[PDB]
Amino acid sequence: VNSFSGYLKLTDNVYIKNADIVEEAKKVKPTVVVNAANVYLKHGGGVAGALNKATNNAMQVESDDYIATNGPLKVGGSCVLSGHNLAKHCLHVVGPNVNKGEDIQLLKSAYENFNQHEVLLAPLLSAGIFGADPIHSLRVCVDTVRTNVYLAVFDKNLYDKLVSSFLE
Ligand SMILES: CCNC(=O)Nc1cccc2c1[nH]c1ncnc(NN3C(=O)CCC3(C)C)c12
Repeated sequence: VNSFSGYLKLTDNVYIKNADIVEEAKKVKPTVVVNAANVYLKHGGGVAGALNKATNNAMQVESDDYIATNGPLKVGGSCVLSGHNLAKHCLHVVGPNVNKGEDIQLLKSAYENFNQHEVLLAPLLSAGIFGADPIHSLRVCVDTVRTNVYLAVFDKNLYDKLVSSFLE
């Protein structure tokens, strides 16, 4: 029921909290939780592994059936699947993996998917093993997303770096 609490407002429509997205989803009951997916929807580590584990692997089973129909997602693309016990829906979004030579401009396309949903609980995209600059990723989010986004950033050092970038 979108019961967000304890977020710091960064812009008109972007909020941030130093929190685990899994625990946030369980307490907030969001309409949409965003997954930092790969193109095969193989949820083996990071946010993706944690979300899948919290669904007792139901997310992975569903993801495999979607991929059977779709083939791989495109970088910058997404799909809407069930949110299982975490949310009404999970929006699986593929940001570019710059560590693997993919183009950082597809981070714009990745965040543009958020505009198809009124309110989202989301992680930072193209971070972790994807290797993009995290301050840049937050800037792309702020400049691209116009619906309401609640960013959960679990790593304290990264959270602090991000919030510093909005200091007046
Ligand atoms: C109940 C058990 N919960 C868990 O294992 N959760 C869990 C595991 C691993 C990773 C995350 C996580 N939860 C998160 N929430 C938000 N961002 C996350 N990852 N990131 C950061 O922290 C900075 C940027 C990015 C790399 C995306 C994670």
